[PDB]
Amino acid sequence: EISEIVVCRRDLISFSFPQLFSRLADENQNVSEMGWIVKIGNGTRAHILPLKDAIVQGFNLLIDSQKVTLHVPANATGIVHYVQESSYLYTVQLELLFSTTGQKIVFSSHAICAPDLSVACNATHMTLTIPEFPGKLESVDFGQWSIPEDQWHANGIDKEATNGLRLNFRKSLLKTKPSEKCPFYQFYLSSLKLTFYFQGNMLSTVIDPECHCESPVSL
Amino acid sequence: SEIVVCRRDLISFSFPQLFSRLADENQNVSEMGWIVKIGNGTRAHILPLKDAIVQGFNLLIDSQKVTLHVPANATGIVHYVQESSYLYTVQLELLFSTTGQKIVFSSHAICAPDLSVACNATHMTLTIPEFPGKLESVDFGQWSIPEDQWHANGIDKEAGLRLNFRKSLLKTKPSEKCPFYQFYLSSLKLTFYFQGNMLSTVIDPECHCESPVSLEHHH
Ligand SMILES: *[C@@H]1O[C@H](CO)[C@@H](O[C@@H]2O[C@H](CO)[C@@H](O[C@@H]3O[C@H](CO[C@H]4O[C@H](CO[C@H]5O[C@H](CO)[C@@H](O)[C@H](O)[C@@H]5O)[C@@H](O)[C@H](O[C@H]5O[C@H](CO)[C@@H](O)[C@H](O)[C@@H]5O)[C@@H]4O)[C@@H](O)[C@H](O)[C@@H]3O)[C@H](O)[C@H]2NC(C)=O)[C@H](O)[C@H]1NC(C)=O
Ligand SMILES: *[C@@H]1O[C@H](CO)[C@@H](O[C@@H]2O[C@H](CO)[C@@H](O)[C@H](O)[C@H]2NC(C)=O)[C@H](O)[C@H]1NC(C)=O
Ligand SMILES: *[C@@H]1O[C@H](CO)[C@@H](O)[C@H](O)[C@H]1NC(C)=O
Ligand SMILES: *[C@@H]1O[C@H](CO)[C@@H](O)[C@H](O)[C@H]1NC(C)=O
Ligand SMILES: *[C@@H]1O[C@H](CO)[C@@H](O)[C@H](O)[C@H]1NC(C)=O
Ligand SMILES: *[C@@H]1O[C@H](CO)[C@@H](O)[C@H](O)[C@H]1NC(C)=O
Ligand SMILES: *[C@@H]1O[C@H](CO)[C@@H](O)[C@H](O)[C@H]1NC(C)=O
Repeated sequence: EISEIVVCRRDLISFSFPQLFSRLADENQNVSEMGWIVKIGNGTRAHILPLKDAIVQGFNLLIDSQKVTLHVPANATGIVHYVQESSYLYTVQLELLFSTTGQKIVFSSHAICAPDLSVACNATHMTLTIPEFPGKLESVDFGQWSIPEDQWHANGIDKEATNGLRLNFRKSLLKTKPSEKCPFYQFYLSSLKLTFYFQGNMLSTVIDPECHCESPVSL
Repeated sequence: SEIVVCRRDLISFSFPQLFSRLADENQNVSEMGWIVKIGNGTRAHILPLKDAIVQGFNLLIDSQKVTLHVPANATGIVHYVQESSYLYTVQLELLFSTTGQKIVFSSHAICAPDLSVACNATHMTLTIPEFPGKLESVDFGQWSIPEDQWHANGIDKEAGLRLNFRKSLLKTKPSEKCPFYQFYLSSLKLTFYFQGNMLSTVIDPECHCESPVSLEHHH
């Protein structure tokens, strides 16, 4: 269903599009008679940049025969930010345009990044808080298969809407790892995929939530 | 770069694939995913290719070229009739789309195949209906004669719009249509400052056929 690869990173979101019908080369930028434009956001909230200015801001465009990759700084204007109860998620609606005389090629993708979700843990459960945003959670995938809502409870997943969206996981589902940051171990999940009904489509985010200590150690 | 061919009942747009290879052998292409738009802004009439084909549009493609035939009765064409002279414009956007990628071919044609053409002893005279185009250049072949040189080169403007050409600028030929000879021009390009842009029409204006004198024969 999805062909581009979206990766949320610390300071950066990477979009990689395959060249299904385009024949663009790395040379075809910063050259006469052709131009790249980066748009982030929707409608009047959409922020438009010529590639030159975007490069100055820390964007990077990479092209080879197989794919077109755009690295987007997480503070790019047009990103929509959702903070609630110290939990943080943001969305990136990208349109990347190559234009020549009488022709345009447009790569489109809408990313959900949620590295700073608030994660609380007690004796029996891990609890994620997901800020309210246009996405409605419809599936949770630990790796093997995509668990729909009507099967969450049986598989140890419990949703609570008393405030915002709290997603609970039985401690039995959690992995353990040693840690020197939250001494001397912490529970966590690896490559948890959350899928949302987001503005009429299915869109996922991948996260590695870990329980947090009140005061962690760091030098 | 695109080729626009205006006929009475049909306008042909042929686009090169300079930076794409859409419809190459490793791809399967269908009428699905194609959209035809004719007109500007909210006057643009949008058809899926399936419906446009019903109406008499025709799309033919290979990896090197994309050709769209647009019926002259297409919804969205702007029609200009004045003083028995007829000119019309076709603002085309042709889109091929996948879920995350699209290519858009754009061209704005000015067609005047049925422009009214009158000729007398000394001049050919074209009548151009009033429309958003301001005539700025006339190109017979080699170079684009701007307004400030028209009079010197035998071109005189008269006011919707009458454009006079001294007969010295005209070619002559016999034809099965005009067995003696006729004055004419081939691939005359008129260039207009059109809504902040440059737009041209190419036309083949012809005088009525010349009349030969009777020859007496055997008696
Ligand atoms: C076939 O059709 C022709 C047009 O459809 C028609 O030509 C017109 O005929 C009338 C009546 O005979 C003439 O009327 C006379 O006009 C002059 C005006 O002087 C000049 O006008 C034009 C262009 O003027 C341009 O001037 C500035 C720069 O100076 C430009 O920016 C701008 O383009 C203006 O339009 C010019 O062509 C004239 O040319 C002269 O020289 C030739 C040489 O043989 C002559 O043939 C021509 O008749 C004229 O003498 C001239 O420089 C005015 O002073 C008079 O009092 C009179 O009113 C039009 O000028 C003439 N127009 C053109 C473009 O030729 C033909 O008459 C018609 N033929 C028949 C048989 O019906
Ligand atoms: C650990 O936290 C979870 C959720 O954050 C608590 O689970 C809920 O507890 C309330 C009562 O406090 C019940 O009404 C809900 O049905 C529980 N939901 C789930 C999914 O278990 C749990 O009680 C907390 N445990 C402790 C010891 O505080
Ligand atoms: C996005 O912008 C378009 C205008 O380009 C508007 O019609 C649409 O309602 C916007 N979507 C949202 C969710 O605001
Ligand atoms: C935005 O992020 C870039 C790196 O992605 C960084 O260099 C820059 O200082 C940041 N600007 C602000 C205002 O945070
Ligand atoms: C086109 O579709 C056919 C099925 O009708 C499939 O067998 C073939 O592999 C496709 N061609 C290419 C080049 O992918
Ligand atoms: C063409 O449409 C755009 C909106 O797509 C509008 O802003 C503009 O005014 C229109 N131009 C003309 C000449 O009507
Ligand atoms: C429009 O013109 C095309 C030919 O260019 C023809 O096939 C079609 O029937 C015409 N439509 C109408 C409504 O006359």
